[PDB]
Amino acid sequence: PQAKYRHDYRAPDYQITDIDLTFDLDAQKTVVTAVSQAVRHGASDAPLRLNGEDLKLVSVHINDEPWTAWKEEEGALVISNLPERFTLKIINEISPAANTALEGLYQSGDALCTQCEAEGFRHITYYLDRPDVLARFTTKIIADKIKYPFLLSNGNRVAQGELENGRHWVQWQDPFPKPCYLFALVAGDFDVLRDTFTTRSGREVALELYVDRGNLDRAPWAMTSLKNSMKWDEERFGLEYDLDIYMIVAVDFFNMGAMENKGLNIFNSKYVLARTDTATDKDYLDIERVIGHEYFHNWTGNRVTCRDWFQLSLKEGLTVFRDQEFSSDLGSRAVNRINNVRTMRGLQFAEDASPMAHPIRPDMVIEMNNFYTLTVYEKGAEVIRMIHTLLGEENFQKGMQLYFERHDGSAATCDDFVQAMEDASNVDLSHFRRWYSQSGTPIVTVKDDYNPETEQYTLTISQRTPATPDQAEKQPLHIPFAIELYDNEGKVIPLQKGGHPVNSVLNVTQAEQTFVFDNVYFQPVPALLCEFSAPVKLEYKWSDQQLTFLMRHARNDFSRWDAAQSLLATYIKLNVARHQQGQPLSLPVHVADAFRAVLLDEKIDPALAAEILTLPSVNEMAELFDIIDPIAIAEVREALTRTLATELADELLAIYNANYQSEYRVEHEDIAKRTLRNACLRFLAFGETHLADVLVSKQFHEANNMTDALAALSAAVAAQLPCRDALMQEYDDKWHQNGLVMDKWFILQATSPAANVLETVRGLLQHRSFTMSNPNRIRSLIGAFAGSNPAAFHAEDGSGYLFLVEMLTDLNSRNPQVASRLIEPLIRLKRYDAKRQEKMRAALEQLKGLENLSGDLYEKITKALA
Ligand SMILES: [Zn+2]
Repeated sequence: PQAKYRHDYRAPDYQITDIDLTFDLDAQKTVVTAVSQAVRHGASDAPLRLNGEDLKLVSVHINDEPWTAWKEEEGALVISNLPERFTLKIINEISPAANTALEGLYQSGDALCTQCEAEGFRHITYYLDRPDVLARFTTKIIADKIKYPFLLSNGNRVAQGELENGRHWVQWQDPFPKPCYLFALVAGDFDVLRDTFTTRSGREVALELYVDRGNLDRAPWAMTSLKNSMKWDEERFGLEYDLDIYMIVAVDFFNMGAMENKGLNIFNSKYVLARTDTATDKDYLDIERVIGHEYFHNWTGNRVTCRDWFQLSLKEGLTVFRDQEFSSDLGSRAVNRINNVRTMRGLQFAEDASPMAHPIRPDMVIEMNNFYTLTVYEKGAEVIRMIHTLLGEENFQKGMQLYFERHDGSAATCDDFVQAMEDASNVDLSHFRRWYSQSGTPIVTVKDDYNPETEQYTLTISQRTPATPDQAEKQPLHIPFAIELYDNEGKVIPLQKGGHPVNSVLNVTQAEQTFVFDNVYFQPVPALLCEFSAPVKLEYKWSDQQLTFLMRHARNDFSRWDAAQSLLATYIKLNVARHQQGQPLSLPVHVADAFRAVLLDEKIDPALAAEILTLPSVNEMAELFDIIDPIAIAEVREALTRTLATELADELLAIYNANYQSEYRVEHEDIAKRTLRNACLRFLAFGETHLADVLVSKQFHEANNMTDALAALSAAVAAQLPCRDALMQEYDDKWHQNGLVMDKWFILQATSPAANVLETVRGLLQHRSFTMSNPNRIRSLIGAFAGSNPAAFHAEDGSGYLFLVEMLTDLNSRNPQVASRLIEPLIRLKRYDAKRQEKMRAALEQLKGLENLSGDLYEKITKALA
């Protein structure tokens, strides 16, 4: 498999302006007829090079003339000696039932559906499968009426008819030119939830949610979220929907989360289906964010698309930023920001420290499906957020407006977007652009000095990004570094110098820089990198008392949580080192007291309290360490939970009881109290056994919603309580028929602290609710084990690696994209001790030698073994 390079971009020799597709649909043999209107832009002697994968070519015509000047080569059909303008007609066959990779046209249960991003359309017909080729699509679908009563594609129905032998057809037209990655087709039998949204300017939009028969009871929340998204994009960004119908189809077999196909989104059912007894608060909020995300792509992705796949973050960074803003505006901004920072620090930083490290705009790609990443998405959003920080909302929106004005109806680049922001705002972003081209996490080091003679406070700030495997050269970035200074009373000290106010967002642009503030009347306690103003590691020599002061006094809820994280970090590091020396947990009294104060503070938002009382995950803890000891980390996490459970037992029970809610509402105040109640339950599960066992089993049995039932079940597993096996069995017996609900149980099994966890996981490969054919099941059992139980995955006998090798040997052939998701924990080998590295290296070498090794895995394995 050959690497492709951003610097090699060249405008296409041919454009296609219009494509008329006909599908004669059948699960075993689908016949595709594609009539494209082409225009040569390149040299008159250039051939037309069409991409295609696993196609049975039937015929090639040019202006209805059977063509003789063509040849098929690996991944391509090369057509020679063409006119400047012509009609290309390709007929080919494909087999949806054989498509286990779930890219192109495939089968999901009894339905047929597509996934075309990034390069799936070439698995359907021979085409210019590159996103800078935009064409107007018409799509005719012919199928068995009984099997496929609904035949959907992008846009509007323009024709329909019936045929002999029980077949029928529907033709769709989408007036907006699009790259083929936004093509979609769905055929099947569905229940349909129908609603309307009327745009601000009065366009009535038909909303249609297609779900498997029997699932209508689980559709209203997704529909509500769609309308919420539509309204918010109008209010916040001034953007309205641009078509007459909006369709969403929920499918059970889907590699990603969801897909923004123009006017016909296709969603993993996980991000659509919810009812109070099947879905948790987190599920509801995830459905809201993913529904919003795909909706927001209508402008940031569809109306303006990507020139090439190296520009993926142009749509993903910006659309993730949009989904975060949507969630934050509608819900708790603090909780959203906290959660997104947990993801950055605990998951994205790990990626940026790995062999797969890449800039948010990659320079080199072998398999583009490998670049739908935490970096491109979440760090992408952090980069957009930094622009927002530097410009402010008003200028940021002017930049959005200029971006659309310039680029609506076209395929654009990351650089185009930055230019629009720069031009609209008059803020210089030339240095800022380096964020697009440099990988790795910057480390920002802060030293301070207070001079009582001059009443001046000085911050000496330095930055460096360690080299990464992809980049030997690193340079200083333009880092927006937000600060606040607090006096002894917790009042904010005005920032000023030389008689003029100074903006609280400092421009840290050099390797080392000095910032001086005057009229600092009292030695300040600083809050640094406020609201995580840049995606960086902060090094500052905090005292415990500075941190607890901030937990008490910081103006932004995020700063209070972040201070708690810095406080915990010190003692997590302390206790991991202790664990390695065979010593038990040590925690100063004043640290437990800080958390007691959070529990007993009447004024604190329950949403914030819940997050402060949620310990960093084992993945967040791992990133505190150069060399990861996953067993020490897991055992310290448990020990810390137990210590706090004991020290805070009375306060935890008081707050647990006080936050009881007899009514279940998916409303933000209710969610906050429930999140706090369940955060308390976590610790209580680790209290005196009988007490804990009664409390947990009672909650599981009395729960009137899945959030509370799952919190109890999770606690029983985490604390290995007596009731665990009974509750797990009850859940299986009640829910085995429901894959999405069973995913929660597979995750619990996979992440169990039980000594026999791997044995149980292996056994579950035969479970009635498990199947290797379904990405969700695979990720919930195998993915969760390898990625979310690093203590068990990294068992010293190497049994975890061997298990993953077995699974990947299957998935490499079945579904390379899911295989590539699942190999990620193995490619982190250099973060581990030498004994583990050698076993992980051995595992990787076994995979490297697989017959028919997918490009997806080849790319990761080669980087990991380098
Ligand atoms: Zn997206």
